[PDB]
Formats: sequence, structure tokens, C-alpha cells
Amino acid sequence: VPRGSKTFIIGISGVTNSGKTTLAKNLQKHLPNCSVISQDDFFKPESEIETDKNGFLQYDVLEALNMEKMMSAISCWMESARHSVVSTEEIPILIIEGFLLFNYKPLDTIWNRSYFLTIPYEECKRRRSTRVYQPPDSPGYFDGHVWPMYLKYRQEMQDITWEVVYLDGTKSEEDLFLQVYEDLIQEL
Ligand SMILES: NC(=O)c1ccc[n+]([C@@H]2O[C@H](COP(=O)(O)O)[C@@H](O)[C@H]2O)c1
Ligand SMILES: [Cl-]
Repeated sequence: VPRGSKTFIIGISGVTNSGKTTLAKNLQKHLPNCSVISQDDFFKPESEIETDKNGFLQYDVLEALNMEKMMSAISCWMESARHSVVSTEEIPILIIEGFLLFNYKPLDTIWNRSYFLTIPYEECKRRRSTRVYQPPDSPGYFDGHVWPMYLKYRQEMQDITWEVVYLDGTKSEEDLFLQVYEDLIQEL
């Protein structure tokens, strides 16, 4: 059986501002031959984003994202992964991280492991206000768009077809890194 075509793909989703991107990065520096793709790199330009009845920019839905572009990026990684180990098993690793991964049906069978970072409403709001997006959050954007769209995502995930490990995002960076690392090494 020829080597080189196997991969191990990890999804890290979760609410906005829950430490997803930092978790991906901490895992990557402790894992061999590991890449990270970030869903936020595939948002459409603000000019292509729709606006709802109350004037809120619609960013927190899959329509805001070029998911075909993101698939193409995943495909590029897979082709590179095939040549990452010289012939003479060492299985290349991809971490895909973003707030809206587990409702996207074309990727439903891609995940070898799945983690979902959670933080409650008040702490999520507080964290979100310390961060600057481009475009910036409008007044009342968290309540008017971000949180309702998050709750919509969680209901969409009620009929998911694979196991998800839910994580407490109020834990420290190191705590979260160790928990996931401890689980991950057993799956690899
Ligand atoms: N990256 C962008 O171009 C952009 C623009 C406006 C809002 N956002 C926000 O990014 C959030 C998702 O990213 P995080 O999970 O890193 O918070 C969404 O909740 C969305 O409101 C991103
Ligand atoms: Cl798309």
C-alpha cells in the first residue's frame, strides 16, 4: 500500500472571540508537519455583504464567506501534503479553524476530530467589544446580529452527523491547549 495520501484533519469551531485562532496556533507549534487554515481569510469584501431590515451587515452567515475559495485552499494543502514526506507512517496534519465550519455540508465528512469552543453571552459580548473588526461593529451589532446568528448556528448543529468535543472557552490558553493536546495525541 503506497504512502503519502493519508491526512489528519481537525476542525476547531466555536463562538466568536472564544480563543479558536490562538488554540490552532498553540497546537500547530506542538504538532509535526502541521498547517492552519483560518476561515476569516475567506470573507467576501464589504461591498458584497448584504444588509438586513434593520440595517445590520450580514457577516455571521455562510453567505458572507467564499467557501468555494476555502475548499480550493483545503485542496491546495492536500496536494502539498502529498509531497511533504520524502519516500523511504508520518501523516500530515491540517487544522481548519473558524466560527462557521460545522454547518457546511460539503465538509461534513472531512473531520477526523472536532472541537467547539463555547463562552456565555455576557463574557462573549465583553470580549467582542475589546476587539476591532473591519468594518467595525455597529452600535447594537452584538445583540442585533452576532448573538442571534450564533444561536441559529447552534440549532443547525442539533442534527449534526459526527461527534463534537465542546470546550469551556473561559479556561486559560494553556489549559485549553493541554486539554486538546491530551485528547489529540490519543486520536493520532
Ligand atoms: N474578517 C472579516 O473580514 C470580518 C469583517 C466583519 C466582521 N467579522 C466578524 O468576524 C467574526 C468571526 O471571526 P472570529 O471567530 O475570529 O471572531 C464574525 O462574528 C463576524 O461578525 C469579520
Ligand atoms: Cl461560497
